Amino acid sequence: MRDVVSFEQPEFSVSRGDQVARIPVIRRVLDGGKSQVSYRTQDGTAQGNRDYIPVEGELLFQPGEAWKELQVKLLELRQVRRFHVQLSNPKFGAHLGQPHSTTIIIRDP
Repeated sequence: MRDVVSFEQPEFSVSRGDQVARIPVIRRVLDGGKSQVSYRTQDGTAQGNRDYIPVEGELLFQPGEAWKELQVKLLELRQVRRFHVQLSNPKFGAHLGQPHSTTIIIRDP
Protein backbone atom coordinates (compact mmCIF):
# COMPACT_ATOMS: atom_id res chain seq x y z
CA MET A 1 0.00 0.00 0.00
CA ARG A 2 1.10 3.56 -0.80
CA ASP A 3 0.09 6.90 0.70
CA VAL A 4 -0.58 5.31 4.07
CA VAL A 5 -2.00 7.77 6.57
CA SER A 6 -2.03 7.19 10.34
CA PHE A 7 -1.76 8.84 13.71
CA GLU A 8 1.76 8.63 14.94
CA GLN A 9 0.74 7.02 18.25
CA PRO A 10 -2.35 5.35 19.72
CA GLU A 11 -2.25 7.67 22.74
CA PHE A 12 -1.14 11.20 23.48
CA SER A 13 -1.07 12.95 26.84
CA VAL A 14 -1.77 16.67 27.28
CA SER A 15 -2.31 19.02 30.20
CA ARG A 16 -5.70 20.64 30.31
CA GLY A 17 -3.97 23.94 30.89
CA ASP A 18 -2.24 23.76 27.49
CA GLN A 19 -5.40 25.01 25.75
CA VAL A 20 -4.67 22.77 22.73
CA ALA A 21 -3.82 19.20 21.88
CA ARG A 22 -1.34 18.99 19.03
CA ILE A 23 -1.93 15.63 17.31
CA PRO A 24 0.43 14.38 14.62
CA VAL A 25 -0.79 12.57 11.49
CA ILE A 26 1.74 11.07 9.10
CA ARG A 27 1.64 9.92 5.48
CA ARG A 28 4.12 7.23 4.46
CA VAL A 29 5.20 5.52 1.19
CA LEU A 30 4.32 8.46 -0.97
CA ASP A 31 3.29 7.67 -4.54
CA GLY A 32 3.65 11.32 -5.64
CA GLY A 33 0.14 12.70 -5.72
CA LYS A 34 -2.45 14.10 -3.36
CA SER A 35 -4.22 12.07 -0.68
CA GLN A 36 -7.23 12.80 1.48
CA VAL A 37 -8.71 11.28 4.62
CA SER A 38 -11.49 12.39 6.89
CA TYR A 39 -11.00 12.96 10.61
CA ARG A 40 -13.34 13.38 13.56
CA THR A 41 -13.18 13.71 17.32
CA GLN A 42 -15.37 11.46 19.47
CA ASP A 43 -16.12 11.83 23.14
CA GLY A 44 -14.84 9.36 25.72
CA THR A 45 -14.96 10.47 29.34
CA ALA A 46 -13.85 13.89 28.00
CA GLN A 47 -16.88 15.53 26.47
CA GLY A 48 -17.25 18.04 23.69
CA ASN A 49 -18.03 21.57 24.88
CA ARG A 50 -17.03 20.68 28.42
CA ASP A 51 -13.47 19.33 28.11
CA TYR A 52 -12.58 20.11 24.50
CA ILE A 53 -13.98 21.65 21.33
CA PRO A 54 -15.06 18.95 18.90
CA VAL A 55 -13.89 19.07 15.29
CA GLU A 56 -14.28 17.10 12.13
CA GLY A 57 -12.97 17.71 8.67
CA GLU A 58 -10.73 16.58 5.86
CA LEU A 59 -6.95 16.24 5.72
CA LEU A 60 -5.82 16.99 2.18
CA PHE A 61 -2.17 16.08 1.69
CA GLN A 62 -0.62 17.82 -1.27
CA PRO A 63 2.19 16.18 -3.21
CA GLY A 64 5.28 15.78 -1.02
CA GLU A 65 3.45 16.45 2.27
CA ALA A 66 4.45 13.82 4.89
CA TRP A 67 2.64 15.02 8.00
CA LYS A 68 0.05 17.29 9.57
CA GLU A 69 -0.64 18.50 13.07
CA LEU A 70 -4.25 18.55 14.19
CA GLN A 71 -5.04 21.13 16.84
CA VAL A 72 -7.97 20.36 19.05
CA LYS A 73 -8.84 23.07 21.59
CA LEU A 74 -8.99 22.10 25.23
CA LEU A 75 -11.25 23.72 27.75
CA GLU A 76 -10.60 24.53 31.37
CA LEU A 77 -13.18 23.60 33.97
CA ARG A 78 -6.50 14.25 40.29
CA GLN A 79 -8.67 14.36 37.17
CA VAL A 80 -8.06 12.43 33.96
CA ARG A 81 -10.41 12.36 30.95
CA ARG A 82 -10.08 10.98 27.43
CA PHE A 83 -11.43 11.71 23.97
CA HIS A 84 -10.68 10.02 20.66
CA VAL A 85 -9.81 10.97 17.11
CA GLN A 86 -10.61 8.76 14.14
CA LEU A 87 -9.48 8.69 10.52
CA SER A 88 -11.86 7.41 7.83
CA ASN A 89 -12.85 7.71 4.20
CA PRO A 90 -9.53 7.64 2.35
CA LYS A 91 -9.63 9.18 -1.11
CA PHE A 92 -7.37 9.74 -4.11
CA GLY A 93 -5.54 6.47 -3.53
CA ALA A 94 -4.86 7.00 0.19
CA HIS A 95 -4.90 4.13 2.66
CA LEU A 96 -5.28 4.09 6.42
CA GLY A 97 -2.46 2.70 8.44
CA GLN A 98 -2.07 1.69 12.06
CA PRO A 99 -3.12 3.37 14.26
CA HIS A 100 -5.99 5.05 12.48
CA SER A 101 -7.58 6.09 15.71
CA THR A 102 -5.98 7.67 18.74
CA THR A 103 -6.82 8.60 22.34
CA ILE A 104 -6.05 11.99 23.82
CA ILE A 105 -5.59 11.85 27.59
CA ILE A 106 -6.28 15.17 29.29
CA ARG A 107 -4.58 15.50 32.69
CA ASP A 108 -4.77 18.21 35.35
CA PRO A 109 -1.73 20.38 36.04
